[PDB]
Amino acid sequence: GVTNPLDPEEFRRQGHMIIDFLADYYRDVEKYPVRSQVEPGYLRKRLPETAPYNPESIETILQDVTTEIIPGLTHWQSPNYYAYFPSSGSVAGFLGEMLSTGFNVVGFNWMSSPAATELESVVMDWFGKMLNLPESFLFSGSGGGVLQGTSCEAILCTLTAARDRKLNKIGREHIGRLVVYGSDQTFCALQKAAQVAGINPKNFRAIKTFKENSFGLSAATLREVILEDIEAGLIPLFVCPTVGTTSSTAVDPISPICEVAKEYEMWVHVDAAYAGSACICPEFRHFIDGVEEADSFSLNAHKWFFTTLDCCCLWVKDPSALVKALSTNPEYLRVVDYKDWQIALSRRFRSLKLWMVLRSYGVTNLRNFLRSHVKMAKTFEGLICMDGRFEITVPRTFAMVCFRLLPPENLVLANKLNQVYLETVNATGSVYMTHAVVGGVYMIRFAVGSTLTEERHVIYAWKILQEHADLILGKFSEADFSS
Amino acid sequence: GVTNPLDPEEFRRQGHMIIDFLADYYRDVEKYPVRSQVEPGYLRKRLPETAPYNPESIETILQDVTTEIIPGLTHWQSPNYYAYFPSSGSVAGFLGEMLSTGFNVVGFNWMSSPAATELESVVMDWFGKMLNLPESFLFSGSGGGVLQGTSCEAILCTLTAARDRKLNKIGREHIGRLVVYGSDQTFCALQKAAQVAGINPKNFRAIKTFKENSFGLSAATLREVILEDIEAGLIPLFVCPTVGTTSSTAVDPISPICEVAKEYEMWVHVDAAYAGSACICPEFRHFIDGVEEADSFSLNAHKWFFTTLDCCCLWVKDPSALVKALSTNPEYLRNKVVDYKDWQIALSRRFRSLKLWMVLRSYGVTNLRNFLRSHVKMAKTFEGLICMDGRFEITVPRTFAMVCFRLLPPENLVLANKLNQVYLETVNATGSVYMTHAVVGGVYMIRFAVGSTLTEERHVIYAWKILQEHADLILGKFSEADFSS
Ligand SMILES: N[C@@H](Cc1ccc(O)cc1)C(=O)O
Ligand SMILES: N[C@@H](Cc1ccc(O)cc1)C(=O)O
Repeated sequence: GVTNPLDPEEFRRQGHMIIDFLADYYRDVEKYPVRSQVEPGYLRKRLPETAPYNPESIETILQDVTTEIIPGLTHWQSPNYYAYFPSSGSVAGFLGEMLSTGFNVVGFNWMSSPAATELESVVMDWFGKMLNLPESFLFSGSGGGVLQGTSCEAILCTLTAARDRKLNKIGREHIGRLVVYGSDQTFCALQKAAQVAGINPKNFRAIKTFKENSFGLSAATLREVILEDIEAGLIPLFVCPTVGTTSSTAVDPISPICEVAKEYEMWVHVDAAYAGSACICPEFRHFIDGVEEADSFSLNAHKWFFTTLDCCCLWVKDPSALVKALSTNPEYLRVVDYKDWQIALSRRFRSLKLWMVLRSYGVTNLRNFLRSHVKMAKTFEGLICMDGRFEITVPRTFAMVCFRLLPPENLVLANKLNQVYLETVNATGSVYMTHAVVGGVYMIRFAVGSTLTEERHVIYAWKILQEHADLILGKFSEADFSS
Repeated sequence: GVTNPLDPEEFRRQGHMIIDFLADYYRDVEKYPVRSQVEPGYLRKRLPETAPYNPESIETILQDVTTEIIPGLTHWQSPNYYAYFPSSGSVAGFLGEMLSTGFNVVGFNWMSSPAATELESVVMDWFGKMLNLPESFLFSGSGGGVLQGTSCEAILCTLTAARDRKLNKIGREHIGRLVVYGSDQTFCALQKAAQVAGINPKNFRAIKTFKENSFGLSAATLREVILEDIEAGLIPLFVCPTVGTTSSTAVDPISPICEVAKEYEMWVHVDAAYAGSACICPEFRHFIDGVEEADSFSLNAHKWFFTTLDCCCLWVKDPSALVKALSTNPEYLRNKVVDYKDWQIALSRRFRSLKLWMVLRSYGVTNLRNFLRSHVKMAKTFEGLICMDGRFEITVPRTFAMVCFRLLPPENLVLANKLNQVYLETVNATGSVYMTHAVVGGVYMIRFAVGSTLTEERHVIYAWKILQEHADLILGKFSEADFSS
């Protein structure tokens, strides 16, 4: 008669069906154009206007996924995807999320699924020790780690925790004087968190950075601005040094910034969404030096640690600060109750993802995985240096190379050249790279990170970059880009 | 040599294993005690203290999943789970997340994956029309819909959009005078969202409700509280009526509340996290009557619509209000292709539209309506069995497939409350079933929320038998002195 929507046998049948469908995808992903080539509004035309009144077969659905959905995909998993930052996936991360989705438990509290809580605390100490974080950030010591969806939610949590920590001492009425600090290379995650958290929009600070420091935030520039804010009657609150900025993978010196922050009793959050995972390797651990003097530390494991979207790792020194701000139980009362550490009350069993990756691949292989990406970028950097028509614009730090083609006001012309050049490369569908404008210079970002990417794909990307370079420069006229 | 972590053939081999592992789980889930019986800290002792340097096999991990993880699970998907609101799943929903996790794209913007954005706008118009929402909430009309993770996240965005809308008019310095209104039955999503958004803690209102109104918020009482706040120099900002409260599944009258809210220029968010999905059935659509006069509306499709955790559906009349508060573009560019990150907190958006799309297609509106009807029928049957047993009592009117009841003794309330506390915990400890409680109007009452996808009528009858047998046991040896402490 009526089949249960969760029938075990029908679950097994369609389950194996989609597994093969996805294994075929990973096998054939190279045939698709990396950047989707559909036009805006294509999918509403091809789909009905209302939901069907009668059921449709999974076979019919999967066919529409092939003909209607896949064309509208920009293949983050394609081995020739070098845009933005890596959507790092793996087999282990996938299985952990399907076991999480199969169990389908709600981690509202410890009793709703004790394993959904304790396993998270264990793997966060695993991951933290691999990062060689101090004991002040671990359950082993006096700290604590929590898994969240994205970095912006994590930063929003530490921000409100820092906000409540100060306002509870000086009075809630001073919220309009709290100042959030960052560099002009910081992304929305900080400004967006400040907006949601009630910080006054005129009190967000994007401190200028200079080419002389590879656009890392200078603590000296930070102290000047803070003194300007204190003279204006403002209250310094929150500074977010970034290790591996989005634009050029810039690195803010954490230790000098913490020294400035403690003098003014400021919360320090280290934003390592992308590059943080590389600190598992001892030769990269120096990038988060000074994190021992910060209040929180966050990285997106889905950016460069194979878990698949999404899995943000937040380590804090004082979990009570989060609970004091995010819990809804009365203030006086304010086992681990993770729902008081983040925004989400209906937490997902996210620890299985990170638990599978750490066990399936182990520390030794995980270090070399990250090292292989950096080495492929270091090879791409070596190919650029050998072609006199190109230029490395900033120092490579983590597996991403920023470069630009050079022309044979001059900066304005060069920016237009690289914009047109890059767009013709992306329009082929063979590879995909995004750009950035740092210090007024238009530059191309090559972020090696996709799990399927091998050295042949990076060399293949270099050949296309050269062939289009031969194309635009061979017929170059500065009047074609002087508009 | 080392194999690529995303090798297609290894993905195929291990993927089929997990599917068989989960199918076996759904087949045998009844054998586990519903509420986990492990002690706190059991898992830190059974697992190593560091990560392994060398890889471990999927066969080794899966066995550890069986012996270490599953024992520490409270089986929301067990057919004998009637505790908190349902964790509604299905095959179609599971396959949606699997495809979403498989593709593993990031919906940062339209370009990052056009299908990840456009499919969301289409299915939200699908679900909205199923709910008979006015076109002001649809992309066909004036409004739009967005997919988020949880309702508290959706309520936070809706609240900040209401906050910025007001403060942009009168000034940012008045954030300390904005008041957020709810009932004593509203959930902490409203309170938690107020705290994060910068609302002063002393400006959160939990308006008292009464048994005379089944604990639904009275618009007359709301207006009284507003006048006191206005007379005290405060700004009313945001009222959040709830259809299907968490404790007694109470319902607030939307139409008279928006009438009060329109008088004082207040944002109205209709919170229907659990009961919202039931309104695709015409006989239940009356519960969200008056939503035409609210600003936003939210339900949890993972609570009662077979998507899987997580999937929150938020419709708004004015999406630009969300963009103005959540976008990071300068304020003069927000003041003018969908960009869904500007509708929520998360920038790195997940391909959540697949879940909802797979559920709507795989089952259809007709079968989806009947699915919810079967849960309500089973609950109403559970209600009938209780009325036929003179020892039990229905504490509040049942509205959406959840029944509230209590065991009666042969103040009396303190005794009856202690009886049901002992009665309930003795039943839950058996592991045969799991039901949570709530203290509404000073009365301790047991909650029977029928919602687990695998729950059939035989499980409901089985839970009634367990309740009757324990009722015979507790009352058979009853003494006032055993509960008067
Ligand atoms: N938000 C990132 C893009 C990104 C987000 C999430 C990812 O998993 C990967 C890449 C950026 O602007 O660069
Ligand atoms: N917040 C719910 C718990 C819950 C959350 C999500 C669900 O899908 C189900 C139940 C409660 O306290 O009752």
